[PDB]
Amino acid sequence: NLKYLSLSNSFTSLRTLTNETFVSLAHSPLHILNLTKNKISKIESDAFSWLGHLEVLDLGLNEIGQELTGQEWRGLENIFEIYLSYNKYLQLTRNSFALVPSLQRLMLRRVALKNVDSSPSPFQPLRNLTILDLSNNNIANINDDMLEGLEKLEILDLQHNNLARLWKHANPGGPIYF
RNA sequence: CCCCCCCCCCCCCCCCCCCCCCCCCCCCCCCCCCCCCCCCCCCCCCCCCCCCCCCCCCCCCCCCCCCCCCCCCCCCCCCC
Ligand SMILES: *[C@@H]1O[C@H](CO)[C@@H](O[C@@H]2O[C@H](CO)[C@@H](O)[C@H](O)[C@H]2NC(C)=O)[C@H](O)[C@H]1NC(C)=O
Ligand SMILES: *[C@@H]1O[C@H](CO)[C@@H](O)[C@H](O)[C@H]1NC(C)=O
Ligand SMILES: *[C@@H]1O[C@H](CO)[C@@H](O)[C@H](O)[C@H]1NC(C)=O
Repeated sequence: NLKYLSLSNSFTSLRTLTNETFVSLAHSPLHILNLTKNKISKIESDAFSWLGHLEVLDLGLNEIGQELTGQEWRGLENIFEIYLSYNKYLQLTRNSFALVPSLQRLMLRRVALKNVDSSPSPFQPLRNLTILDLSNNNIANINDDMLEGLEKLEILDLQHNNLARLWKHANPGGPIYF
């Protein structure tokens, strides 16, 4: 009957989240999982495949430095919020969030975001996305179709980045209308 | 039919340097909040001790009065 589980700063050595870490939570109807401040460094594929009813996943304030292949979110069929702010570095790809179309909140502040300007936008499948946070990442380049199709977006945080060149009339190809 | 040598222009890539722009970290100063300790001022409280004042109680002392008992002395009258 477990619906809420907080594991914030509960461990000394939890560096890698393999596909066997949460197998003991398979039969729990877990909705909220908090994993902040655990010095987590790597998330493997199918790490959260055992949490099918999960709605909130908080992974901020860790040392996660990797490239999000998108397989880390397999099995998250009811997820609504993913918190990833204040990690080492996150590199996005075409299918980083292709397995979680039900996502509504995505926080990516202070993660030193890389490759957010992919030709197919990493945020394209997120049709229900409402809140997106990309602040304090020193992002310099954004394509005009980064947020295409996100008709439900309501909050967009882009402060403390470097987007000045994109809005200059002398920028090659003209200003970026994102 | 075939090589080599010059000229301009257009490039590509790797380094160096200089620019704005931004991020992170740190330093200096200031401000705010919280915590701890300490000082100063004023109004008080309780307890103890000392002193003073009022009132009261008990005991005692001094003086006086009353009653009882005891003793001495004065008048007067009878009995044998
Ligand atoms: C996960 O747990 C952490 C730590 O308990 C929560 O972080 C706190 O969040 C509140 C509200 O945002 C802040 O006021 C506190 O300062 C935070 N504490 C720390 C140490 O950062 C976090 O909110 C939890 N996440 C979820 C989704 O519940
Ligand atoms: C976890 O991944 C390993 C490596 O791919 C695999 O051998 C193993 O069967 C997986 N565990 C489960 C429970 O699927
Ligand atoms: C997005 O939200 C709408 C409205 O609640 C819903 O119909 C749709 O199923 C959602 N999409 C996903 C993938 O959950």
